[PDB]
Amino acid sequence: LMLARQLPLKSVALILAGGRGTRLKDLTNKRAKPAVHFGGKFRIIDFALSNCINSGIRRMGVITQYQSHTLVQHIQRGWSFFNEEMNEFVDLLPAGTADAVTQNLDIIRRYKAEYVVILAGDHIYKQDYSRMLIDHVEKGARCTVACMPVPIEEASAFGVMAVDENDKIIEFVEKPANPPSMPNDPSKSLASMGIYVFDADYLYELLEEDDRDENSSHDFGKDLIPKITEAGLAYAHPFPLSCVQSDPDAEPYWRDVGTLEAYWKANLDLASVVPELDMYDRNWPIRTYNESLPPAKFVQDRSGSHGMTLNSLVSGGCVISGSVVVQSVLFSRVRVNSFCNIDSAVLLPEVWVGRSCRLRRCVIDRACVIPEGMVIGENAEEDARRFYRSEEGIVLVTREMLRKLGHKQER
Amino acid sequence: LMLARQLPLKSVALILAGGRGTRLKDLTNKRAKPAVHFGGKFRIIDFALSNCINSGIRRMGVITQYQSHTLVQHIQRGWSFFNEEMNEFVDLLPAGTADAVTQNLDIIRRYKAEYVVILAGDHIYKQDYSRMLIDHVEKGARCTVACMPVPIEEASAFGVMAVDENDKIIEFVEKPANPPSMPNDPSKSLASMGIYVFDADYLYELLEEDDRDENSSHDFGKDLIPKITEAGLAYAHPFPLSCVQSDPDAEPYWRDVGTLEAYWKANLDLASVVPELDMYDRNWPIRTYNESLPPAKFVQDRSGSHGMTLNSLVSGGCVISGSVVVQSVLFSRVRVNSFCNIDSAVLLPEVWVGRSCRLRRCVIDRACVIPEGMVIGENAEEDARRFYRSEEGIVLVTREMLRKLGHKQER
Amino acid sequence: LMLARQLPLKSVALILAGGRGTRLKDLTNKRAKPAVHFGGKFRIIDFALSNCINSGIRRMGVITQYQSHTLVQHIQRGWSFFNEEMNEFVDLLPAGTADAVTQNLDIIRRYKAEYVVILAGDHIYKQDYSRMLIDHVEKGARCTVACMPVPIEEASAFGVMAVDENDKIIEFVEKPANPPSMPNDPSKSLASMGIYVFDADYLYELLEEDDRDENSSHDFGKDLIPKITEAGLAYAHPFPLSCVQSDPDAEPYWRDVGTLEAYWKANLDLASVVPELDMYDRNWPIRTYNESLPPAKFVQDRSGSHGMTLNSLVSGGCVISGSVVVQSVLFSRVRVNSFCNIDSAVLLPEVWVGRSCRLRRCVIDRACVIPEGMVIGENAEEDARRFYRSEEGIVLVTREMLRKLGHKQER
Amino acid sequence: LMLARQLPLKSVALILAGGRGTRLKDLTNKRAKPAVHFGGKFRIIDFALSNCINSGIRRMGVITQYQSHTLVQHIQRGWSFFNEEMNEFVDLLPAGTADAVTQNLDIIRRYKAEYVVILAGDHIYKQDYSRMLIDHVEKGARCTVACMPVPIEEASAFGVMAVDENDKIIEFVEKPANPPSMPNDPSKSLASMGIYVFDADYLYELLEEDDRDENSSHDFGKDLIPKITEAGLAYAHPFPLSCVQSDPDAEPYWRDVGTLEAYWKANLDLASVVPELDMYDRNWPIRTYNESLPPAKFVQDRSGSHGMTLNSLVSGGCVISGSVVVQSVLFSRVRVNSFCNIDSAVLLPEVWVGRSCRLRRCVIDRACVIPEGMVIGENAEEDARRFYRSEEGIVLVTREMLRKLGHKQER
Ligand SMILES: O=P(O)(O)OC[C@H]1O[C@](O)(COP(=O)(O)O)[C@@H](O)[C@@H]1O
Ligand SMILES: O=P(O)(O)OC[C@H]1O[C@](O)(COP(=O)(O)O)[C@@H](O)[C@@H]1O
Repeated sequence: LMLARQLPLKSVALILAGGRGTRLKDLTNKRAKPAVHFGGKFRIIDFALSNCINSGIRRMGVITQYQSHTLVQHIQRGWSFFNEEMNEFVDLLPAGTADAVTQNLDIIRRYKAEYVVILAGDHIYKQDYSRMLIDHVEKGARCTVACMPVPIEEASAFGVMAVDENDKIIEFVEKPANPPSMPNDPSKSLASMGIYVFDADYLYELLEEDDRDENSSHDFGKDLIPKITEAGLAYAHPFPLSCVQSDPDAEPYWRDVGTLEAYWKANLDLASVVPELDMYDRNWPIRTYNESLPPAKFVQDRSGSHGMTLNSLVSGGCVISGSVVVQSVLFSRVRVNSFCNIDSAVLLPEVWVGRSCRLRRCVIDRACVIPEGMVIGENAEEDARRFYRSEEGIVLVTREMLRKLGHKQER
Repeated sequence: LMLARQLPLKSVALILAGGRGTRLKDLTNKRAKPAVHFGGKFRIIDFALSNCINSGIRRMGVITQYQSHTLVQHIQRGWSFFNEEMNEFVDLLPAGTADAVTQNLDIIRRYKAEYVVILAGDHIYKQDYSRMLIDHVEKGARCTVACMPVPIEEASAFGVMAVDENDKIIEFVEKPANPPSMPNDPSKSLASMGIYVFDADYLYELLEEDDRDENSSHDFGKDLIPKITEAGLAYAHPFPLSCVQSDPDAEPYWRDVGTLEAYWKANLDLASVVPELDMYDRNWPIRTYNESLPPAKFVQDRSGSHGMTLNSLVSGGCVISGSVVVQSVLFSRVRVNSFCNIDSAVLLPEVWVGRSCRLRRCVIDRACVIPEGMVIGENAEEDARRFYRSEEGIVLVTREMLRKLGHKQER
Repeated sequence: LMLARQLPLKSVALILAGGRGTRLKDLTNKRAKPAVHFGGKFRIIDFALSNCINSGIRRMGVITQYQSHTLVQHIQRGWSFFNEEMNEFVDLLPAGTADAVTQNLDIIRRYKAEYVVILAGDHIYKQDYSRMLIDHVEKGARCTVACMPVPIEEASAFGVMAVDENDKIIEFVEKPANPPSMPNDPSKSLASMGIYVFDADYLYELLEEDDRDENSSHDFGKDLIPKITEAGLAYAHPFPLSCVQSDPDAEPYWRDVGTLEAYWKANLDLASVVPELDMYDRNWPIRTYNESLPPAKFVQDRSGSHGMTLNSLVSGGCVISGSVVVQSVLFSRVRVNSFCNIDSAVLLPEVWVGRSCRLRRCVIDRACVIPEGMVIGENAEEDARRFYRSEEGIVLVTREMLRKLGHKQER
Repeated sequence: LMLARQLPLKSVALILAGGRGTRLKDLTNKRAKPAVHFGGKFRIIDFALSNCINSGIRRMGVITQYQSHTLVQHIQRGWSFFNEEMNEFVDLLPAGTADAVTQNLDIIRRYKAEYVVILAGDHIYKQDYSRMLIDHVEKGARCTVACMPVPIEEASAFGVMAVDENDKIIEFVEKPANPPSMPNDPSKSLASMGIYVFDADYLYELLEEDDRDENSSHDFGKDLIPKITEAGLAYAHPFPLSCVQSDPDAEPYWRDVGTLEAYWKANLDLASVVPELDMYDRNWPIRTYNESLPPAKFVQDRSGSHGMTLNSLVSGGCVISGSVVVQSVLFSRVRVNSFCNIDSAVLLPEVWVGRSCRLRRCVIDRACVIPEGMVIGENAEEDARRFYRSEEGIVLVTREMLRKLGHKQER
């Protein structure tokens, strides 16, 4: 009795916003991945922060290895309603991942937390960490990992594990070439999610042992979790027990955005008729730096004609004139002149599309300025020559790609 | 030299948000007029507050006679980003109008301001008051009134004046039946705007003289301004000298929203191709309770068909499905199911329109829930019976009106 | 499991900050009692708000029936850390005590809380309401009252009750002339504390029944609690189960400041060697509007001599020169010139004491300006003539008394 | 007319809070110099920020070039009250001196500011920059430098200049070995203050051109100001025209805190009877992150004896018992047990002094824990052996020094 409320108070979160995502070729060149925009007005890291608040954890330690400017500006601007007088703060702790928490160890000790929540903030999900902690304490563990079945065809990109009846870790392997399958199913492999919970005093004792190691890669998956697994102190936490989902019949939603295609497919999943991820949830609202923007102004074309939309999102500040829109997502302050045709696109902020454009299966970067008459996504080899094109068919367009093409982005 | 900066630092604004917007019949029944929504995401009072900030005046005294909760929430949330050890504050001073500033006289003195800016916050405009204070000091005046020519056909609703070559007040009359016309034009009458500037020590001396008067109506226009005009200490300030207009060639924008038709016509003026009021202007921005809303989600109808829009605004949180929209303004969190036809409407927040509705020249009040099949604006006598209809043709729709009609509005 | 964390989120607090504080004769005439300053920089209402935060309840509804100006200022400055996404917000709901709640019923329905916490914010205490909600739900109750034993000699000022073995309410009487004593002790009477917890749907159903009552006093103690007691649905919650106290051996701290002597005695209780109330708690802190003040500047007198202090408090901004201080509490921006002798005093903010004063058992009101040579607390009849003096011996000094006396306070 | 109001709105500040602080050898090893505490609760950088607000510049760009966490935490907590819609914010732009402002050129342009104010935020002063901008535009300069006469015995640590009758720069030299004296006085040298004002367009071209130089040190003083001086476009701005000072007869206050002695002597200047720097100025106040702390609690010693103070400061949260204090400055949450004797010290926050200590001419670092019986400042050779001792006589004590001495600071 009186445990669920108490446990978040004694813990602190360590978002590992390292922004690698090397598959996002040029999208993360000038910004860490956690600060990638997603679903209108949000960043990715808000999904990690908002799950910390709504789960009760109001002490959060961001660890931006990249030392990025936009992430700092976002945390500073949006997540700046906290006062340390009440023991609620977002701490920016600039610097393998595991070593990165060792340099800021002397600060983390000053929090004097009993437990800690390691998070990878370059993911999209909803989870109630308090429900995870309860499962950590009831088992009397030292390390609680968030496990989730995934297809074996991509299990090589995560850490795979094998558990007993009591969710105790028996075997663990980090990024195997031939992932072991679950015993009751060959087509899937129980995978880690980059969400760990540690009892603090064990971690501090453990990291120093790793800091002195001359061979450790200083990574959680490759160095520490196998060591704890050898020690027999690690336990698992099936993610569906904690996944916040309106429909209990639906599957858990955890989207690794590691590549471009999944970024596009995940942003458009919002625009569909029945989204898998519900932002309208009022019991788990997601927060962000919400700048003041005028309403989404649709207008008539130069010819006085109307504009069509079909299964699309339109943020604040946008401006659209005529210009058939389909299956697309328009971020803030976008401008779309007349006679355009946009189909299954993702337009990041402050874009300015000219007249008579035609876009199909594209991802436009921030503040690009497409010229008049540009056509994208209809001829593969042409688009591959000008811009980057993935094997799936998706196209990416950044300021530099156009800059080299001779168009002007000064505006 | 160094004067324009020093002057706003010695002055404080007094917004008279009494909001006795009687001609707004039922729209202001449950809320003070300043807290009326206008333009998508804005109240009316922000126009008075934002002009005080952008003119440098960061001490503002809101004088909410009505003692509303919504206005106090708006000020508390949206406009309470201040630090008071730096002498910048929005202050709520609850209680004719002259007497409204006399009860809080003891509180006002403590600011120790040399000048004061009287404002009526139930109007819409943009003005740089530092440009007014400069014209106040250069003239060595004690009262500076903001004068603006207006059509004589409606000059009876304002205070009329007659000035000399030096903008000194010669004759003043408050709300005449036969307004005198300007000398150089019969069709117009130089009118007051409800914007006054007083040298502080004079005002305090003057109001006490009025408070002891057993016959004064305790109102600025009917009691004090005639007294100062008799004293020959009042001077005028033509509003074009201070009107912040993006397009210099255009005429100054001052909309008295006193009646319903002007509210509708002013909100739709935004939606036009070339708005008279530019809120996109970044050299004179306007603030508000910028709440967080998911993007404007357009979708397909039940039949999988598309949706059209034409010269319209769409706030955040809205949801539209098919449903042809024209010339309309949709405030936040509005839901519009399929087969609708909306034409020159103004839909305040949280409305829920059912299927197969048809709206024309209407104003929906907050959080109404229209039932399925409703038709508005096509038959005058029917709409006059069910709802309130103005002589111009405009229609007003309130929660109570439909409650009386029998459609349950609990949601 | 997992019910403790979700109990606060589903509830909302209703601070009844409308106390007349009639027993405090002139201290609270110009300010509502909750806004009375206490123990340095804090007000009284912060103890109610800070217990709501630290118990998890982040939705708070203030009610300000009488002299609602300073309180609004404080709430809008100190407690304007609004984050409407996650439904954590301090709300201002201006208008017997129940009557005040009913008028704002339609708003309270908009919070969609399962439970509600009624509080009297004109008291001083520390409590963890989540530990009350747990005791409310485990008993399966509908009304949970916070009970505390008190001396029978003053039990007439509170509501007395008599309970069975299971903390169920058997008998209840509001403010009796002859308080019934507890059965196991004649010298005490189990009393209410003005802290109630109601399951929301029961309250809304219940208040309308009371609103239609033509004879009810519209007060919680005299009308509703006897009704629920007759229904046999009220249960008690002994406060020691929830009192936050560093030393478990000490008694619970609940100070009704209802009279002047208790206000003085409570403020000086801080200054003692071992305070009964501990503000130095990292685990359970108390917030307030903390303006940037310079540090407490002690200096030399006109004669170059030193200043002594003994068991005293000194806020920020203060300035003490020489001037022996004892057992006293100095609020912010106090100024104390030389040759003074202060013994067991309570000096509210911005006081300016002149030279060669001598104060003993006094309470100075905000922003008074004592003249040179004034002597207080040494001759009873003289002090009774000039100022207000209580039967215990304490003296109160407001600006008005001095203004009448002839020492101007314009400074 | 209307110029001084309009000028700050078009300008932006660039705080160069990247100082290595080599001269403060141990104080700033773990923190940037701007984050050094000063005068109770303040940080040095607040003097530059508060001068930007109170001079009207509400766009400020901090440049935390290295070893900065504390600074980010201070800005993020205390100084983040972003408007962001009115165009007022505190940016953080992490990275010679000119390289720091070159790398963030892309971000800075985005402001579209006509003028810019280069500042060195590792100084203490009060200045109204709008008076500087007025003096900048009236002269038609492209670079305005803040000039101040200083003693020639230390002019070698600053940039020296020589001007004509119209404050135009004739000769300039950055950190000379033999400083030239002013013509009308040999004992002084007109020196730069690290406060520059540039017309924005000229600055970007100037910086871009500087970037390509393979021999420039990328510093303002050594590279750019000589180049502009050669061009004859640089003008001076005598600091007394802009120095904010209560007493006009006093000298201008600009304290370079470059060494430890000046840090001590400047903090103790506050504690004197008549401070040179006035924090008690309502018309020109200075902000800071002000955590809510309880009042300064003085108490009795173990023997029940009293405590003396003489020309001292005591912040909030402090606790003092007996323990004669003289000429000293006690920062927040200080603890001082009995029988202590403190004379002309500077105790940074969270210090814990044991019993029977004796301190003289010392500077204690944040969060030290002095042991019982320690004596400092009475035997020079002993203190030089244990801690750092300056040539002037001042002593610096930090945690690391104590840690090596065998004491334990784990508390
Ligand atoms: O006669 P006055 O000038 O109104 O003074 C009465 C006193 O009451 C107060 O308004 C009380 O203020 P607060 O309760 O808001 O602290 C003082 O500021 C004021 O000096
Ligand atoms: O880092 P050390 O050697 O443990 O010393 C610790 C102390 O120094 C500090 O880092 C000083 O930091 P600041 O200068 O940022 O206030 C404190 O955070 C801490 O209490």
